[PDB]
Amino acid sequence: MPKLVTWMNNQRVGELTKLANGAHTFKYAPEWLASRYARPLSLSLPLQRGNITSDAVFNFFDNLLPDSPIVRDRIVKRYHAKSRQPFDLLSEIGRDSVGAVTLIPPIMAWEKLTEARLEEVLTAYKGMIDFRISVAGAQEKTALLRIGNDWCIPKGITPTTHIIKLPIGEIRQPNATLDLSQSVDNEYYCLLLAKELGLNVPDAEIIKAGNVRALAVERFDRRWNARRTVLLRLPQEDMCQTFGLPSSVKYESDGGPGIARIMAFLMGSSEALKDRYDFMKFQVFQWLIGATDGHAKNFSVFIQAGGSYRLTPFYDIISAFPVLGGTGIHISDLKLAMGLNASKGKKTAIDKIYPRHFLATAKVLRFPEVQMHEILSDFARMIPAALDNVKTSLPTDFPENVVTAVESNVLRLHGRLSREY
Ligand SMILES: Nc1ncnc2[nH]cnc12
Repeated sequence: MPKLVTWMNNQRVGELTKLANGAHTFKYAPEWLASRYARPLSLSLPLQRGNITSDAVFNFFDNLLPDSPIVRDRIVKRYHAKSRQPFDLLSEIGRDSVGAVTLIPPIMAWEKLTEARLEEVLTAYKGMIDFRISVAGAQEKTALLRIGNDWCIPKGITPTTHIIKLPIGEIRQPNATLDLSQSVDNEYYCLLLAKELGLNVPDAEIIKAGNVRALAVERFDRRWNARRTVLLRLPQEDMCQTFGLPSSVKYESDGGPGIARIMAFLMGSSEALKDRYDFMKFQVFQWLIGATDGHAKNFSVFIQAGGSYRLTPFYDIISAFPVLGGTGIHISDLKLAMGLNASKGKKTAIDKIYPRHFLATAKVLRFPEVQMHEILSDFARMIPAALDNVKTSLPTDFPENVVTAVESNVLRLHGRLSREY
């Protein structure tokens, strides 16, 4: 299989190919391995000489594309590719993927979009199909460059600064109707509550183009230089990749990594203490806001010079509370993607989970009890105000049902905190 030079911003990293036998390989650029400021494209693909044939090569690149066959078919369609295989895919849109793995078979420009043209691109992304927000597996992610107060499409190899998500819509199941038509407002809101609570998350703005409302989340794998002259891409990978696992096992119930393996893995981070504290805090947070899709691919690390790594901010944060009620799901069905320790097993029922459960997990993970307590205690006295602040800071066209669905359910859980801290 032909080549596609792998680039990290403006540096040649290596080359990728494939074989007709069904195998895949990658090779590092000798001058890359010779630089003192070199670093592996993936922790699962250690810096080395000679092509790499391990499955980690395919998995890494295969984790760069949506794990949904439905979604891939669309891409393979509007782009015409041999098949759904990574290469054919990345050989078309690998110019602005996740991280800094720019692929290509002289720039610094873009193209502003009219409000009419903006609504044109967004609409380009959008029957009858263990609850998970991404069950429809029919949500195509896109990106756009934001210059000032305008939305533009990067021109050339120019990077994007925002990840764009359109409404998931209502999912029709045989015995249930999942109302995720307000997933944009959901995440927007959830990202504000997370920030207000001191969590490391990106900022997000709701795009208004025509009658379609979308979510624009700043990419933390990008960064403007001091003179706003160049927009740099930053190396990054998710837990599946770093562990050399396929996206098919991102969930723990499917054999994927849980809280234990990641916490242990973070002990080798350049910010071990901080990263373990933050990760653990996000678990309590997910529980509080009813975030059920905290799978392995929902956590990533920044690859730094020398092969050192550290936790990246948290992302794709969506509450399941808004989907509660009527013909939808019920609290009793809300389960964390990564279970906690139980008296004689695991706890995943957000409804049957209390402070004691998090404290029990910390102890076994060797996470300072005094820290777990501080996390529980900190939410106990900040949640009440946090909610109101977020609210009194929301637009006027923001749906009450969403805030009510989240706030109430949040205060309902937060009660178990105050009555202990
Ligand atoms: N905001 C973000 N920044 C970088 N990578 C992302 N992946 C998903 N959301 C992201």
